[PDB]
Amino acid sequence: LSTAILKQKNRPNRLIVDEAINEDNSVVSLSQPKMDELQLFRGDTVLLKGKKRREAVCIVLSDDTCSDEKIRMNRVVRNNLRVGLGDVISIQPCPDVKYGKRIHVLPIDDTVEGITGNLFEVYLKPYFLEAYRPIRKGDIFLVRGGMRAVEFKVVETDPSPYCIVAPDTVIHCEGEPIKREDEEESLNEVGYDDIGGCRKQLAQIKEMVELPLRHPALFKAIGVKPPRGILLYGPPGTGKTLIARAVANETGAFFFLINGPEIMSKLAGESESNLRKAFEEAEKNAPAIIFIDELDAIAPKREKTHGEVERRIVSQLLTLMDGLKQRAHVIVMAATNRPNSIDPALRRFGRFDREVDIGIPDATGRLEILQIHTKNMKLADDVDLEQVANETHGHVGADLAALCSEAALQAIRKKMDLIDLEDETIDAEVMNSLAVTMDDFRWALSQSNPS
Amino acid sequence: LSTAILKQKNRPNRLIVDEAINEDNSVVSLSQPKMDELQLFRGDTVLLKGKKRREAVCIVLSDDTCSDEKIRMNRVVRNNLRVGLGDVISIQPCPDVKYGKRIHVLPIDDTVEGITGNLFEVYLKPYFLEAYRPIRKGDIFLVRGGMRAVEFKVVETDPSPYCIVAPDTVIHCEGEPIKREDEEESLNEVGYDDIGGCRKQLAQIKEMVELPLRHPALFKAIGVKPPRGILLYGPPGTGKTLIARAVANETGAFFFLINGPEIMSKLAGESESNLRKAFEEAEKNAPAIIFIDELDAIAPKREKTHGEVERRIVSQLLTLMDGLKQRAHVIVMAATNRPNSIDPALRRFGRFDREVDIGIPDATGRLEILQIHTKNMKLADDVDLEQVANETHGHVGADLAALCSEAALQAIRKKMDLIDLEDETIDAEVMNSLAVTMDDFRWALSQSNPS
Ligand SMILES: Nc1ncnc2c1ncn2[C@@H]1O[C@H](COP(=O)(O)OP(=O)(O)OP(O)(O)=S)[C@@H](O)[C@H]1O
Ligand SMILES: Nc1ncnc2c1ncn2[C@@H]1O[C@H](COP(=O)(O)OP(=O)(O)OP(O)(O)=S)[C@@H](O)[C@H]1O
Ligand SMILES: [Mg+2]
Repeated sequence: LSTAILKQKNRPNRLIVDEAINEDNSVVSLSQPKMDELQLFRGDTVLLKGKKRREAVCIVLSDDTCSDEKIRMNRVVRNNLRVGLGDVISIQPCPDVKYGKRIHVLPIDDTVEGITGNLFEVYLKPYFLEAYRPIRKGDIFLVRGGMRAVEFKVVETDPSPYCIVAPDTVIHCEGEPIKREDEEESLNEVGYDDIGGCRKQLAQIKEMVELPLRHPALFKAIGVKPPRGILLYGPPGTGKTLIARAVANETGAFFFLINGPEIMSKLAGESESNLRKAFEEAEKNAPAIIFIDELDAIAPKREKTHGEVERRIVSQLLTLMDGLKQRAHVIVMAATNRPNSIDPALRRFGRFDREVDIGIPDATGRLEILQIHTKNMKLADDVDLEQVANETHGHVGADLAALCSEAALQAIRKKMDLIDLEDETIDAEVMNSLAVTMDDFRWALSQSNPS
Repeated sequence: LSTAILKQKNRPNRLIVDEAINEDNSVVSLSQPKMDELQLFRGDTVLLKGKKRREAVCIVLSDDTCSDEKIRMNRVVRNNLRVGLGDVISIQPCPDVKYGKRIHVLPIDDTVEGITGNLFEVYLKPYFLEAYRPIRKGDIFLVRGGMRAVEFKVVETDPSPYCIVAPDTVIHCEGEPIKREDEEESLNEVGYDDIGGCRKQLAQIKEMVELPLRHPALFKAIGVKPPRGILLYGPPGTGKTLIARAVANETGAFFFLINGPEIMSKLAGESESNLRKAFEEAEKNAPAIIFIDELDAIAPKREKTHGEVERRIVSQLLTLMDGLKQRAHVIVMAATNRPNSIDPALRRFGRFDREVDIGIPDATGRLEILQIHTKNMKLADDVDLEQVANETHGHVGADLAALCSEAALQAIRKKMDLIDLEDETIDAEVMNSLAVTMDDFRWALSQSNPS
């Protein structure tokens, strides 16, 4: 009823992802009635939108085994859009695309051990030649070259974000191999799907932050000024920083992060300077979000704080907050676990005058969190997460994450005699048999702890 | 059950050390069935791993008087491996060894008083000539030269850590004699065998620190992020610093020590600089451990601390803790005797979110501690350490060490009339007759003190 903003809404161009029959990295398939509905001719360059602000440029073709409201794409495209089979995606016409001038690609390290020969000659040239491939900056793509398959990242493009790779396009693969861990920590990146039992609050954040920045016209038309300071509060480990990361990755707005301790660690004056630089940067760049994490570190009650520099910072912040005129289109978000220790001046009208309580999860919420945490864990049949959700009365997300870590450590302990600390590598069979059992969770539960 | 990680496990190449029949420094002996089991031909160069990350390179020969699961090696090899008879060692094939280019050896000072003549001509040349000896950097080896025996240290090698000494190999013995006290303070170096009544906890430290650094694949395969901040706590004198020294000497990881007071002793800003330098160094160097000893010195509750530089340091630390991304492979360990005085921000998820309680030893633990302390003491038949363990209720390791020191002082007092404070040297007979009696311990016990 209030939650209405979160609802997906059906559109002509909003389609479900199905497995591809055409296994090319550049190709997406649609049913013929759907192509006509969207005025898409065969072989047109299209823009697809996935989760966490991710995009891919593809060339569209007609398929008959494909349903009307479905789209077919391989793993490579699904990866780039950070989507799995069943997720909804946007499809957009894209006749804007320039022919590429210069691109910069690099291989992923672990998929490149043994023989250089020539990476461009063996792999990239046969992949691109006369194919007129659309590629986007940040794409990870797989190429076979007789022997095996190498993954490459698009690091740079000379036409702004995306281009067509013509014979003209100079293909550079100069630098060091891109580290596996870099790109896995890039897949790691937090989205709204990684945040559990916070539906009501996520809806509030989209209302107060996302809505007025993407559609200022609504608030201006109705005759209402958008609130400009939103403060997330709640007990330690409920998900504030996690939401911070999610927003950063999920928004159309330019995002600027400030960590409380990161500011207070700096020299006298050089801290006030970074604060100004943050606000000046946000004002300069588009509709923007400034996230002040751990606000109580920078803005405690001016009455009860010893240092002159510490008092000067609170004053610096207040001045910045009021320094933004309406037409700046900058919203300031902040998170704390002790809201009662922040200077009341900052919680006045026009400053942080809106509050979102990220509280303790209910039984239902805990279940969401356990499902979110265990999505990469190997679990057994007998593991009942609903059971674990109910037995965790005082637990917040951080306690549940830790519980999952200790359940997993127990399963490692059960496999100990087949493992030793001294050998270089762990046995292959032992690695595959690793499942976290219900019994492990009951051991984790017996050890667990509140607040 | 939980202690499973500490268990040693039987392997084909894990052998018990027996006394050698072949008394050459370069030679180890095995039974003929065991050499076939490990595909080791006669006279192959082998790598031996001992305690405290110690290694020796030997040439392997077949022995018949030797049992299947035993290895024969002299005192020189046992010293270099820091093992006594009955300890288990690894044996590894080693066909990698290059011929040496340049080696640097130096004599141990107290074994070299009177006549230089020439050390290479009299000692080293006849020891190495046509022998093709494997040697490792850091090896201490004894050589006889007609008259007497001189100990030498391998200070440097031109092929990286170990090489074969061929006729080509230039043998330098240039510098000052290596000091006895330095090499005895090197044997002094603390390992896991020097820490008593702490089995459960050592298992915890190996789980949380050693296992994720040596085997990150396990945690990544199971789908779990390894905890990155471990805090040792407990009353004064329980063995925290002792464990820190043990870990430093025992791990495969690069180790960096930070002492609380050592940091706070520095000029404003130059202390923050050293904290950064420690993290940048640890990030630069392999899998790494950073040990912040006496944490409560640098990180007290920001709420109750007077100086601006003191507040700025806690902020500097928090930022660094969060500054490590998952893929850094750096665990931070810390020790304190007042855990409740640390800023709670530091003890949150992602920071020092794991705790190891080094508490008061039980009766069994005290006995372990007494056995570890008195391993170099001269004791009498009537000394019952089990009796002493039982009468020491409130005692921690530091109290027990102190008790041992006072017991020994009492035995010195018993010998006083045959000693005087004025004479240059103490009589030789008086030195040998020194034994610490049970009576001395009962005097020590009479004087003892809790907490
Ligand atoms: N509601 C939640 N949904 C999913 N995961 C969560 C949630 N809350 C906590 N977690 C997990 O716990 C971890 C720590 O939570 P944080 O986001 O750091 O909590 P926090 O609210 O920022 O705590 P403070 O106030 O900084 S002590 C996250 O990385 C998540 O893995
Ligand atoms: N568990 C133990 N096993 C063997 N010796 C110990 C043990 N605990 C203490 N000792 C001895 O007592 C000495 C002092 O112990 P420390 O390791 O300094 O204690 P600590 O826990 O670091 O105390 P704080 O908190 O720094 S006052 C050590 O050098 C050991 O000789
Ligand atoms: Mg947080």
